[PDB]
Amino acid sequence: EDPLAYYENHTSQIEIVRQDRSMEQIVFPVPGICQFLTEETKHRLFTTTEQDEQGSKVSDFFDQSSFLHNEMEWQRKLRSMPLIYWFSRRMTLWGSISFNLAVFINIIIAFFYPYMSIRPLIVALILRSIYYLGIGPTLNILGALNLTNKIVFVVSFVGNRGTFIRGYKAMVMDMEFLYHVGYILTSVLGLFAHELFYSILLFDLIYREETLFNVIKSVTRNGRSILLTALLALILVYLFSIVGFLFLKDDFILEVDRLP
Amino acid sequence: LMCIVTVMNHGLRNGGGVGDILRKPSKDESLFPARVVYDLLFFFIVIIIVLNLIFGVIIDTFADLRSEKQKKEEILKTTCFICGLERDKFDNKTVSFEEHIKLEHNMWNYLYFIVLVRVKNKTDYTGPESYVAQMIKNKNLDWFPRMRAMSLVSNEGEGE
Amino acid sequence: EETLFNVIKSVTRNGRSILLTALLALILVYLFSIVGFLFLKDDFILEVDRLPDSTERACDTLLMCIVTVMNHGLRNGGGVGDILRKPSKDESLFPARVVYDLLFFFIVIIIVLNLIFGVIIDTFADLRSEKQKKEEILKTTCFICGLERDKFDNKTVSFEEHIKLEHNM
Amino acid sequence: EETLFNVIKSVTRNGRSILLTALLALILVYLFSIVGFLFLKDDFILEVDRLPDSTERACDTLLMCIVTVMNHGLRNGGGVGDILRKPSKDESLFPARVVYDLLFFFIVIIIVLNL
Ligand SMILES: Nc1ncnc2c1ncn2[C@@H]1O[C@H](COP(=O)(O)OP(=O)(O)OP(=O)(O)O)[C@@H](O)[C@H]1O
Ligand SMILES: Nc1ncnc2c1ncn2[C@@H]1O[C@H](COP(=O)(O)OP(=O)(O)OP(=O)(O)O)[C@@H](O)[C@H]1O
Ligand SMILES: [Zn+2]
Ligand SMILES: [Zn+2]
Repeated sequence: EDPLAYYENHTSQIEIVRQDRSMEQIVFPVPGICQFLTEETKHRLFTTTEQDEQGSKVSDFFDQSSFLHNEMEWQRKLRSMPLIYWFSRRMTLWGSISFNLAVFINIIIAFFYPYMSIRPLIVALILRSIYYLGIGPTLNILGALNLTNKIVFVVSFVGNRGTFIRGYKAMVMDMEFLYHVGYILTSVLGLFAHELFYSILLFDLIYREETLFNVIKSVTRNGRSILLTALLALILVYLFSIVGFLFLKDDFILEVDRLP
Repeated sequence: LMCIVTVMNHGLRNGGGVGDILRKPSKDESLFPARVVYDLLFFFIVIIIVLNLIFGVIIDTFADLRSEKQKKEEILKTTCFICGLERDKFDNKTVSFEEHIKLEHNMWNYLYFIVLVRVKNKTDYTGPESYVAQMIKNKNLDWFPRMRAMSLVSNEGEGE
Repeated sequence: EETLFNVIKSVTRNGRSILLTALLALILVYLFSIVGFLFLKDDFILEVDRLPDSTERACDTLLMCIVTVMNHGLRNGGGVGDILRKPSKDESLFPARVVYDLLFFFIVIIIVLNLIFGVIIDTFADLRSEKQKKEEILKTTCFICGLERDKFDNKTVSFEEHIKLEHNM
Repeated sequence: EETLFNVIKSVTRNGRSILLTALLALILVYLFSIVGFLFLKDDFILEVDRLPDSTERACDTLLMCIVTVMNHGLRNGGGVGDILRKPSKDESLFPARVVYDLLFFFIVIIIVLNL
């Protein structure tokens, strides 16, 4: 390529303040490893970082330097293996396929249970399979496909995120991994035990859409206040019940429909 | 126990409160005023002032979340990540805020320099590299610029 | 619990407004009762279950008509119109009944009772804003000299040291 | 009228959030319908006026149970509990019915529709 372009790409400049309170500009060559940083991690760090008591975000950025370095090390190692890199690159595709499959199986279950572009094409294929194979076999193939899709998604997730780099305790602690293993457990359990269990997978919608999660957060940040208010309502109901029972007991008459 | 269960279930769910389920009173009854007061008090306390406090909290949380989000995005898109300077200070100057956050104060360049210091051998350390390495070892974060930019102070050359 | 008390404070700081709004609702109910009693008195028919007839009239006197309207109109979602006898299309007073019911619903159930719940939300917002301002002042300025944290930036001594040794109240 | 358009804009700028909230309500209704159908299927009895019996069962199939729950539970102020048959005190499933009705009211009528 152009000789000046490569050297231009691998050069960076920064500004630092010395112990003498003077500012100095440092031009240095970018390390070869630094080229392997992921864009998703960059965006996550940029948005997630929060101001400290002094109002500067530098502290957290520095504290994350070691984790960032380890992540880039793992990214280079992953880039060494082509197959794993290809699997990791399609994390969004795997997740979208899994969610679409879950929606379709739930829809079919709701419509038929109990029984004896790309999206329209999948709809037509599902309809044809139902017409020929049947509702049962079609649900079976959809469940198996979802199972393999989710297992591949989990593998891609661990490879891309590299949460195992922190340690086994760290990966187990991560809530996302726990949610994903919950998903795989629910999928296998439904495929092998009962079809209705697929309904649980619909909760994945909350994870898929950010706006829905933000809406739910309104009734989650101050959940304690809501529970305490409910307890206050219960206490008032208890006092009202005492007052009624002591004085107005004959008026508490209800209608009941007795089954044969 | 059963009276409590009935009151809660059929009074919280019903719009009119517990009064609806109870038997309809008669005008020529001794307890009619008591029933009226009981029903009205229950409706005005447990259905209009208590259940409404469970929905007001949700609205308040919505407002708090919106305000927090707006403040966070404003800070993100107005100030600089590293030095914390504001966009207004850069107006009417040779260098704009866009250039400041792209080349002069690109935090990713700082991360690259930190990686270089960690990787580079101690024998090949330069002056600034050695100083930054010592500061990193000491854990001090003073070497990060804080509300100071060389471009802005460039106008101080005339004063000097 | 502090949070429960804070929640209750929403309906306590502006309690006077709530009581006055309730009085306004009572006045409107009183006027509606007068209008009904003067003109629509036969339609005020109620069902009663006598303990050991099943129908009675609850607008013979103004006091009872007011009581019935308030009790069975404020509690019911549809207003006073629900309790009254169902009118017939071939009736002279059908338009009057329609206007009466709709006006009562749109005045005393949608615009008055809603003003008793809007006050609570407004008080919640006021309390949140006041609390946020108080905590911000507490955690940003100095108790004694009242200086701000920003003035201490880019200096030898930080705000943390100022409020611990130099200006410890 | 400009003011009317401004008022309408309130339910248009964040329409996506409203639709997603409705979908969440639908999902919760679907789960509640599954729970009812699996366990409380006899209690799903509805009244019908036949044009020229007066009672019918509306939870024989999962699709119909979902339809009945959504239509007559979201519209009713008291939730799904109102439509279901009134339970008896001397019944084994009375606590289950109480918990079911209260949970539905406190989740899908007070916390979801309010969102
Ligand atoms: N200190 C900072 N303050 C504000 N925004 C910043 C700061 N550092 C980086 N950014 C922004 O974060 C993103 C990172 O910039 P970067 O140079 O990586 O962008 P890019 O266009 O993807 O890269 P490339 O240089 O390869 O074209 C850009 O939006 C940049 O404006
Ligand atoms: N003028 C002030 N402005 C702001 N905060 C203050 C001020 N004076 C005291 N404080 C804060 O009030 C608390 C009182 O400080 P104090 O020295 O008593 O803390 P301590 O750690 O419990 O004591 P000790 O010195 O025995 O460790 C601390 O949080 C201090 O930061
Ligand atoms: Zn800067
Ligand atoms: Zn001070």
